[PDB]
Amino acid sequence: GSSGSSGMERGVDNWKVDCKCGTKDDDGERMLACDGCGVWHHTRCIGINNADALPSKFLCFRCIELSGPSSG
Ligand SMILES: [Zn+2]
Ligand SMILES: [Zn+2]
Repeated sequence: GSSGSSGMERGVDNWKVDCKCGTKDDDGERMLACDGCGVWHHTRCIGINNADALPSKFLCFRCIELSGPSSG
């Protein structure tokens, strides 16, 4: 998967707004929180337009592996 170069708990309020583009706050394009973790993403980047409705649940790439019996 992708890798990280930097990051820290400081900047955007609770609502986690992150995307490949590089947005940290509501720019203007509709977004949706990942039912899995709870991160707002660009409904467009993910591949969705206002035209169609929103998916009951949307999981991110990080969740794909996050989801598990892993107690720790
Ligand atoms: Zn984006
Ligand atoms: Zn997620």
